[PDB]
Amino acid sequence: RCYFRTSSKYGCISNRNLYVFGAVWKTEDCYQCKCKMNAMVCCSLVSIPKNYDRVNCVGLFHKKSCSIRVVKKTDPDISCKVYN
Repeated sequence: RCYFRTSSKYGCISNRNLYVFGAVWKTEDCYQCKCKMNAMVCCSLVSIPKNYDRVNCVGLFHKKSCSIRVVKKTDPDISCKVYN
């Protein structure tokens, strides 16, 4: 999901920081933001796995990839089938 905040004349001001128009960056909470002429747009990078066997599988969150990988509880090296 995405969030918006109107941009300034010189760029996107986000808490004491100024981002130039065209800047793209990832936040500490796994959002990707872009400073556009109209506003700053930040969208969540973490997709929530929708349909899987939550009895024998568990989602593993990886901070660097901003992802949830569904793996077997008995063997986290084996990924589980996830339906869209």
